[PDB]
Amino acid sequence: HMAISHVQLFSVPVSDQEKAKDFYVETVGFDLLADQPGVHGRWLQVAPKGADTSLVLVDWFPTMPPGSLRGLLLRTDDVDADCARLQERGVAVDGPKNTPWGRQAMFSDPDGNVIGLNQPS
Amino acid sequence: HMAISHVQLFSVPVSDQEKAKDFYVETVGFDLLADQPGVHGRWLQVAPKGADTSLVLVDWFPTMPPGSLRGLLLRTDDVDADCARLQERGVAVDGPKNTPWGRQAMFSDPDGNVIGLNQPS
Repeated sequence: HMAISHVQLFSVPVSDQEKAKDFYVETVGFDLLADQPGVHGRWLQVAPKGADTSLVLVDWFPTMPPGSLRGLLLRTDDVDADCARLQERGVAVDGPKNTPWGRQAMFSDPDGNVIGLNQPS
Repeated sequence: HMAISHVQLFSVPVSDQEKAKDFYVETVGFDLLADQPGVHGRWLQVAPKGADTSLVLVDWFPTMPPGSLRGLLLRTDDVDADCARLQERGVAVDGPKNTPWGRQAMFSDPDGNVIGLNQPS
């Protein structure tokens, strides 16, 4: 067996990092973990409070154009209340809709990366 | 206050999903969580055993070409031993080397998605 425990972090491709920061922190409600110089650009790291795996809002990977990410699903304890909050904050939400694997909704960040919410049954 | 607890999963763009399955499960040592029909194709989901955030090995997002992912970092409790294991298993590993964010190494999957390992100080 390998000694890998979990995904530490993964990257979300953005253009304007200030607008992305404000979106993930203020609109989606993540904590800001880091905002500091990095090797390839400004290192801007956000995550839900208490979560093991965080997100880095990057602009330096040519193979990941801004807004190109799909298939990111966030677990929530209250999808209905979260979608109403997002709507109040000016976010267009698709759903929620019931599925076989939980009640789910979708929305986009400022660059067009698509984020899902899932509350399991 | 948003009710989001954590990232449930995120997506890694691959071409040959059977080859990707074998790489992530056999070579990298992830657990196979699910392998079943999904809404958009074969749903193939893997994770480090016991981890909250999992990976889906997808082929259905045009904006995520196979092998395009970068900036994915796995936390490990023994980066040196994991690098030696990957080398034994026929994988090229760059590192491990000490860094300011921890002792890190990099390797790629069959499509060229770039995966990091990090053992924090």
